[PDB]
Amino acid sequence: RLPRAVREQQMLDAAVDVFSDRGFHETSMDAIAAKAEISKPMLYLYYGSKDELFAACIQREGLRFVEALAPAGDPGLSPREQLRRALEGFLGFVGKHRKSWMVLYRQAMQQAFVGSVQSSRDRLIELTAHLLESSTKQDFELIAIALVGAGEAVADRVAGGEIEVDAAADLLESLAWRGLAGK
Amino acid sequence: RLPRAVREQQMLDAAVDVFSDRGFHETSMDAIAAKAEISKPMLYLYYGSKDELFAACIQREGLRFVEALAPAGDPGLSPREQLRRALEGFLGFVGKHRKSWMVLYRQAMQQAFVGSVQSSRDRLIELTAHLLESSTKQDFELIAIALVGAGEAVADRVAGGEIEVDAAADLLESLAWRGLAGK
Repeated sequence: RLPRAVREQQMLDAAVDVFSDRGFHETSMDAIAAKAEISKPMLYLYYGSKDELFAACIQREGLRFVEALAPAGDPGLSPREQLRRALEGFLGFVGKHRKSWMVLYRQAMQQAFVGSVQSSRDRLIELTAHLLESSTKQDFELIAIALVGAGEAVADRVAGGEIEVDAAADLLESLAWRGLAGK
Repeated sequence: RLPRAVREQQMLDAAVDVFSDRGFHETSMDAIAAKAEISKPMLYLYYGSKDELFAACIQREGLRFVEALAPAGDPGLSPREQLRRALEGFLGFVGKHRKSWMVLYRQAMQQAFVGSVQSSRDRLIELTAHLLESSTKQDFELIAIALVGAGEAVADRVAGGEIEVDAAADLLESLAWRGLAGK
Protein backbone atom coordinates (compact mmCIF):
# COMPACT_ATOMS: atom_id res chain seq x y z
CA ARG A 1 0.00 0.00 0.00
CA LEU A 2 3.01 2.32 -0.82
CA PRO A 3 5.48 2.14 2.14
CA ARG A 4 8.40 4.38 3.13
CA ALA A 5 10.14 7.09 1.04
CA VAL A 6 7.67 6.41 -1.82
CA ARG A 7 4.68 8.40 -0.53
CA GLU A 8 7.37 10.88 0.62
CA GLN A 9 9.01 11.24 -2.78
CA GLN A 10 5.64 11.77 -4.44
CA MET A 11 4.71 14.59 -2.03
CA LEU A 12 8.07 16.30 -2.33
CA ASP A 13 8.10 16.14 -6.15
CA ALA A 14 4.70 17.80 -6.23
CA ALA A 15 5.73 20.45 -3.67
CA VAL A 16 8.75 21.24 -5.76
CA ASP A 17 6.47 21.84 -8.78
CA VAL A 18 4.09 24.10 -6.98
CA PHE A 19 6.82 26.00 -5.14
CA SER A 20 8.86 26.59 -8.33
CA ASP A 21 5.72 27.24 -10.38
CA ARG A 22 4.19 29.82 -8.02
CA GLY A 23 6.67 30.75 -5.31
CA PHE A 24 6.35 30.17 -1.55
CA HIS A 25 3.63 32.67 -0.59
CA GLU A 26 1.32 31.89 -3.61
CA THR A 27 1.76 28.12 -3.24
CA SER A 28 -0.95 26.49 -1.11
CA MET A 29 -1.28 23.16 0.64
CA ASP A 30 -4.36 22.87 -1.53
CA ALA A 31 -2.46 23.03 -4.78
CA ILE A 32 0.36 20.74 -3.56
CA ALA A 33 -2.22 18.07 -2.36
CA ALA A 34 -3.92 18.08 -5.80
CA LYS A 35 -0.49 17.75 -7.56
CA ALA A 36 0.52 14.78 -5.45
CA GLU A 37 -3.03 13.51 -6.06
CA ILE A 38 -3.26 12.78 -2.35
CA SER A 39 -5.80 14.08 0.14
CA LYS A 40 -5.16 17.41 1.94
CA PRO A 41 -5.69 15.79 5.39
CA MET A 42 -3.06 13.24 4.23
CA LEU A 43 -0.47 15.92 3.46
CA TYR A 44 -0.88 17.48 6.95
CA LEU A 45 -0.28 14.11 8.59
CA TYR A 46 3.20 14.19 6.96
CA TYR A 47 3.95 17.89 6.95
CA GLY A 48 1.53 19.84 9.04
CA SER A 49 2.29 23.25 7.59
CA LYS A 50 3.29 24.83 4.27
CA ASP A 51 6.69 25.93 5.50
CA GLU A 52 7.53 22.65 7.19
CA LEU A 53 6.90 21.03 3.80
CA PHE A 54 8.94 23.83 2.27
CA ALA A 55 11.85 23.04 4.53
CA ALA A 56 11.59 19.24 3.75
CA CYS A 57 11.59 20.07 0.08
CA ILE A 58 14.45 22.50 0.61
CA GLN A 59 16.38 19.88 2.56
CA ARG A 60 15.90 17.27 -0.23
CA GLU A 61 16.74 19.47 -3.25
CA GLY A 62 19.77 20.87 -1.26
CA LEU A 63 20.99 17.29 -0.92
CA ARG A 64 20.79 16.53 -4.64
CA PHE A 65 22.62 19.73 -5.18
CA VAL A 66 25.65 18.94 -3.05
CA GLU A 67 25.69 15.32 -4.28
CA ALA A 68 26.05 16.77 -7.77
CA LEU A 69 29.24 18.54 -6.59
CA ALA A 70 30.61 15.30 -5.06
CA PRO A 71 32.96 14.28 -7.98
CA ALA A 72 34.94 17.57 -7.31
CA GLY A 73 35.63 16.31 -3.82
CA ASP A 74 37.60 13.36 -5.37
CA PRO A 75 41.18 12.69 -4.31
CA GLY A 76 44.41 13.71 -6.04
CA LEU A 77 42.50 16.24 -8.18
CA SER A 78 44.22 19.44 -9.29
CA PRO A 79 42.49 22.67 -8.06
CA ARG A 80 41.64 23.23 -11.73
CA GLU A 81 39.94 19.85 -12.10
CA GLN A 82 38.01 20.24 -8.85
CA LEU A 83 36.68 23.60 -10.07
CA ARG A 84 35.92 22.22 -13.53
CA ARG A 85 34.15 19.15 -12.01
CA ALA A 86 32.15 21.27 -9.61
CA LEU A 87 31.12 23.68 -12.31
CA GLU A 88 30.07 20.84 -14.52
CA GLY A 89 28.22 18.93 -11.80
CA PHE A 90 26.43 22.11 -10.59
CA LEU A 91 25.54 23.15 -14.09
CA GLY A 92 24.45 19.62 -15.23
CA PHE A 93 22.20 19.39 -12.16
CA VAL A 94 20.50 22.73 -12.86
CA GLY A 95 19.97 21.71 -16.46
CA LYS A 96 18.17 18.52 -15.39
CA HIS A 97 16.47 19.71 -12.23
CA ARG A 98 15.42 23.25 -13.07
CA LYS A 99 12.48 23.13 -10.75
CA SER A 100 14.71 22.36 -7.80
CA TRP A 101 17.27 24.93 -8.77
CA MET A 102 14.48 27.49 -8.69
CA VAL A 103 13.34 26.53 -5.17
CA LEU A 104 16.98 26.55 -4.04
CA TYR A 105 18.09 29.75 -5.66
CA ARG A 106 14.93 31.42 -4.26
CA GLN A 107 15.46 30.15 -0.62
CA ALA A 108 19.15 31.43 -1.01
CA MET A 109 20.23 34.91 0.20
CA GLN A 110 11.92 33.85 1.50
CA GLN A 111 14.18 34.51 4.54
CA ALA A 112 13.16 31.37 6.54
CA PHE A 113 15.23 29.16 4.25
CA VAL A 114 17.49 32.17 3.48
CA GLY A 115 19.83 31.18 6.37
CA SER A 116 20.06 27.42 5.60
CA VAL A 117 21.27 28.10 2.05
CA GLN A 118 23.02 31.46 2.59
CA SER A 119 25.18 29.59 5.11
CA SER A 120 25.40 26.90 2.36
CA ARG A 121 26.22 29.62 -0.19
CA ASP A 122 28.81 31.07 2.11
CA ARG A 123 30.36 27.73 2.76
CA LEU A 124 30.42 27.27 -1.05
CA ILE A 125 32.13 30.70 -1.46
CA GLU A 126 34.71 29.66 1.21
CA LEU A 127 35.33 26.35 -0.55
CA THR A 128 35.89 28.23 -3.82
CA ALA A 129 38.38 30.71 -2.37
CA HIS A 130 40.39 27.83 -0.92
CA LEU A 131 40.63 26.10 -4.27
CA LEU A 132 41.40 29.35 -6.06
CA GLU A 133 44.14 29.71 -3.41
CA SER A 134 45.04 26.01 -3.80
CA SER A 135 45.77 27.00 -7.37
CA THR A 136 48.45 29.70 -7.98
CA LYS A 137 51.74 29.62 -6.00
CA GLN A 138 41.86 38.81 0.19
CA ASP A 139 41.62 39.07 -3.58
CA PHE A 140 40.70 35.31 -3.23
CA GLU A 141 37.45 35.42 -1.23
CA LEU A 142 36.71 38.25 -3.65
CA ILE A 143 37.26 36.29 -6.85
CA ALA A 144 35.31 33.51 -5.11
CA ILE A 145 32.31 35.65 -4.45
CA ALA A 146 32.29 37.09 -7.96
CA LEU A 147 32.64 33.52 -9.49
CA VAL A 148 29.76 32.18 -7.35
CA GLY A 149 27.55 35.11 -8.16
CA ALA A 150 28.39 34.61 -11.84
CA GLY A 151 27.65 30.86 -11.55
CA GLU A 152 24.31 31.59 -9.93
CA ALA A 153 23.14 33.91 -12.65
CA VAL A 154 24.49 31.63 -15.40
CA ALA A 155 22.89 28.57 -13.79
CA ASP A 156 19.58 30.53 -14.19
CA ARG A 157 20.08 30.69 -17.92
CA VAL A 158 21.24 27.05 -18.03
CA ALA A 159 18.04 26.00 -16.12
CA GLY A 160 16.00 27.98 -18.68
CA GLY A 161 17.83 26.19 -21.52
CA GLU A 162 19.21 29.37 -22.99
CA ILE A 163 22.82 28.25 -22.40
CA GLU A 164 24.49 24.87 -22.88
CA VAL A 165 26.28 23.37 -19.87
CA ASP A 166 29.65 23.38 -21.68
CA ALA A 167 29.35 26.95 -22.94
CA ALA A 168 28.42 27.96 -19.38
CA ALA A 169 31.18 25.92 -17.66
CA ASP A 170 33.65 27.31 -20.16
CA LEU A 171 32.86 30.92 -19.36
CA LEU A 172 33.00 30.31 -15.64
CA GLU A 173 36.33 28.49 -15.80
CA SER A 174 38.05 31.38 -17.53
CA LEU A 175 36.36 34.10 -15.50
CA ALA A 176 37.94 32.25 -12.56
CA TRP A 177 41.48 31.78 -13.94
CA ARG A 178 41.51 35.10 -15.92
CA GLY A 179 39.65 37.44 -13.48
CA LEU A 180 42.39 35.87 -11.33
CA ALA A 181 45.44 36.48 -13.54
CA GLY A 182 43.69 39.39 -15.41
CA LYS A 183 43.54 42.23 -12.91
CA ARG B 1 0.19 68.18 10.99
CA LEU B 2 2.68 66.36 8.63
CA PRO B 3 1.33 66.63 5.03
CA ARG B 4 2.22 64.74 1.84
CA ALA B 5 5.24 62.46 1.19
CA VAL B 6 6.39 63.02 4.81
CA ARG B 7 4.08 60.56 6.58
CA GLU B 8 4.74 58.38 3.49
CA GLN B 9 8.52 58.50 3.77
CA GLN B 10 8.37 57.66 7.47
CA MET B 11 6.22 54.56 6.83
CA LEU B 12 8.35 53.34 3.96
CA ASP B 13 11.64 53.80 5.87
CA ALA B 14 10.25 51.71 8.71
CA ALA B 15 8.91 49.03 6.32
CA VAL B 16 12.30 48.82 4.72
CA ASP B 17 13.86 48.16 8.15
CA VAL B 18 11.44 45.47 9.12
CA PHE B 19 11.46 43.82 5.69
CA SER B 20 15.29 43.75 5.51
CA ASP B 21 15.59 42.84 9.19
CA ARG B 22 13.16 39.91 9.11
CA GLY B 23 12.17 39.12 5.54
CA PHE B 24 8.70 39.35 3.97
CA HIS B 25 6.87 36.44 5.63
CA GLU B 26 8.23 37.14 9.20
CA THR B 27 7.62 40.89 8.93
CA SER B 28 4.23 41.97 10.31
CA MET B 29 2.12 45.08 9.97
CA ASP B 30 2.44 45.12 13.74
CA ALA B 31 6.19 45.47 13.72
CA ILE B 32 6.21 48.02 10.87
CA ALA B 33 3.55 50.22 12.68
CA ALA B 34 5.67 50.24 15.88
CA LYS B 35 8.84 51.16 13.85
CA ALA B 36 7.12 54.07 12.14
CA GLU B 37 5.73 54.90 15.60
CA ILE B 38 2.32 55.30 13.98
CA SER B 39 -0.90 53.49 14.81
CA LYS B 40 -1.68 50.14 13.09
CA PRO B 41 -5.12 51.40 11.93
CA MET B 42 -3.18 54.36 10.45
CA LEU B 43 -0.88 52.12 8.41
CA TYR B 44 -3.87 50.26 6.88
CA LEU B 45 -5.44 53.54 5.80
CA TYR B 46 -2.32 54.06 3.63
CA TYR B 47 -1.44 50.51 2.70
CA GLY B 48 -4.17 48.09 3.57
CA SER B 49 -2.08 44.93 3.39
CA LYS B 50 1.47 43.76 4.08
CA ASP B 51 2.24 43.04 0.45
CA GLU B 52 0.75 46.27 -0.88
CA LEU B 53 3.14 48.04 1.51
CA PHE B 54 5.84 45.66 0.31
CA ALA B 55 5.23 46.66 -3.28
CA ALA B 56 5.26 50.44 -2.36
CA CYS B 57 8.53 49.91 -0.58
CA ILE B 58 9.80 47.85 -3.50
CA GLN B 59 8.72 50.55 -5.93
CA ARG B 60 10.53 53.27 -3.91
CA GLU B 61 13.84 51.45 -3.28
CA GLY B 62 13.81 50.32 -7.00
CA LEU B 63 13.64 53.99 -7.95
CA ARG B 64 16.64 55.00 -5.84
CA PHE B 65 18.43 52.13 -7.38
CA VAL B 66 17.98 53.16 -11.00
CA GLU B 67 18.58 56.83 -10.14
CA ALA B 68 21.94 55.72 -8.80
CA LEU B 69 22.74 54.31 -12.28
CA ALA B 70 21.67 57.58 -13.97
CA PRO B 71 25.19 59.12 -14.44
CA ALA B 72 26.04 56.08 -16.74
CA GLY B 73 23.20 57.16 -19.00
CA ASP B 74 25.11 60.45 -19.68
CA PRO B 75 25.87 61.52 -23.25
CA GLY B 76 29.09 61.08 -25.23
CA LEU B 77 30.33 58.48 -22.70
CA SER B 78 32.56 55.64 -23.87
CA PRO B 79 31.08 52.13 -23.25
CA ARG B 80 33.90 51.74 -20.71
CA GLU B 81 32.92 54.88 -18.80
CA GLN B 82 29.23 53.98 -18.81
CA LEU B 83 30.07 50.58 -17.31
CA ARG B 84 32.49 52.11 -14.81
CA ARG B 85 29.90 54.78 -13.81
CA ALA B 86 27.14 52.24 -13.46
CA LEU B 87 29.28 49.93 -11.40
CA GLU B 88 30.28 52.76 -9.17
CA GLY B 89 26.77 54.19 -8.80
CA PHE B 90 25.28 50.71 -8.12
CA LEU B 91 27.99 49.84 -5.67
CA GLY B 92 27.96 53.27 -3.88
CA PHE B 93 24.18 52.95 -3.47
CA VAL B 94 24.40 49.48 -1.92
CA GLY B 95 27.09 50.69 0.43
CA LYS B 96 24.86 53.52 1.69
CA HIS B 97 21.46 51.88 1.46
CA ARG B 98 22.14 48.30 2.52
CA LYS B 99 18.68 47.85 3.88
CA SER B 100 17.14 48.67 0.54
CA TRP B 101 19.58 46.55 -1.37
CA MET B 102 18.48 43.64 0.78
CA VAL B 103 14.76 44.17 0.07
CA LEU B 104 15.59 44.55 -3.63
CA TYR B 105 17.96 41.66 -4.03
CA ARG B 106 15.42 39.48 -2.14
CA GLN B 107 12.38 40.52 -4.33
CA ALA B 108 14.70 39.78 -7.41
CA MET B 109 14.67 36.40 -9.22
CA GLN B 110 9.31 36.23 -2.65
CA GLN B 111 7.90 35.64 -6.17
CA ALA B 112 5.26 38.45 -6.06
CA PHE B 113 7.95 41.10 -6.52
CA VAL B 114 10.13 38.48 -8.30
CA GLY B 115 8.66 39.55 -11.70
CA SER B 116 8.94 43.35 -11.22
CA VAL B 117 12.67 43.12 -10.52
CA GLN B 118 13.52 40.00 -12.56
CA SER B 119 12.17 41.94 -15.54
CA SER B 120 14.28 44.84 -14.14
CA ARG B 121 17.24 42.46 -13.77
CA ASP B 122 16.74 41.20 -17.27
CA ARG B 123 16.48 44.65 -18.66
CA LEU B 124 19.74 45.41 -16.76
CA ILE B 125 21.39 42.29 -18.29
CA GLU B 126 20.22 43.45 -21.77
CA LEU B 127 21.60 46.94 -21.16
CA THR B 128 24.94 45.41 -20.15
CA ALA B 129 25.24 43.18 -23.21
CA HIS B 130 24.60 46.19 -25.45
CA LEU B 131 27.37 48.20 -23.83
CA LEU B 132 29.72 45.22 -23.84
CA GLU B 133 28.84 45.03 -27.56
CA SER B 134 29.12 48.84 -27.85
CA SER B 135 32.69 48.23 -26.75
CA THR B 136 34.89 45.97 -28.96
CA LYS B 137 34.79 46.34 -32.78
CA GLN B 138 25.84 35.46 -28.12
CA ASP B 139 29.01 35.46 -26.03
CA PHE B 140 27.74 39.02 -25.12
CA GLU B 141 24.44 38.33 -23.34
CA LEU B 142 26.54 35.61 -21.70
CA ILE B 143 29.30 37.87 -20.42
CA ALA B 144 26.47 40.22 -19.40
CA ILE B 145 24.71 37.65 -17.33
CA ALA B 146 27.92 36.50 -15.64
CA LEU B 147 28.93 40.19 -14.90
CA VAL B 148 25.48 40.96 -13.39
CA GLY B 149 25.49 37.83 -11.31
CA ALA B 150 29.00 38.72 -10.15
CA GLY B 151 27.88 42.31 -9.36
CA GLU B 152 24.94 41.01 -7.36
CA ALA B 153 27.02 38.78 -5.17
CA VAL B 154 29.74 41.42 -4.76
CA ALA B 155 27.16 44.10 -3.96
CA ASP B 156 26.13 41.76 -1.06
CA ARG B 157 29.61 41.95 0.37
CA VAL B 158 29.79 45.71 -0.28
CA ALA B 159 26.42 46.17 1.59
CA GLY B 160 27.90 44.14 4.48
CA GLY B 161 30.99 46.37 4.48
CA GLU B 162 33.36 43.53 3.78
CA ILE B 163 34.49 45.08 0.47
CA GLU B 164 35.26 48.68 -0.47
CA VAL B 165 33.36 50.17 -3.41
CA ASP B 166 36.57 50.75 -5.40
CA ALA B 167 37.99 47.28 -4.78
CA ALA B 168 34.61 45.89 -5.85
CA ALA B 169 34.21 48.14 -8.93
CA ASP B 170 37.77 47.29 -9.90
CA LEU B 171 37.17 43.55 -9.91
CA LEU B 172 33.96 43.89 -11.85
CA GLU B 173 35.49 46.15 -14.50
CA SER B 174 38.21 43.65 -15.33
CA LEU B 175 36.00 40.58 -15.12
CA ALA B 176 34.00 42.40 -17.81
CA TRP B 177 36.87 43.44 -20.13
CA ARG B 178 39.03 40.32 -19.41
CA GLY B 179 36.33 37.57 -19.22
CA LEU B 180 35.61 39.32 -22.53
CA ALA B 181 39.11 39.30 -24.09
CA GLY B 182 40.24 36.34 -21.87
CA LYS B 183 38.40 33.32 -23.22
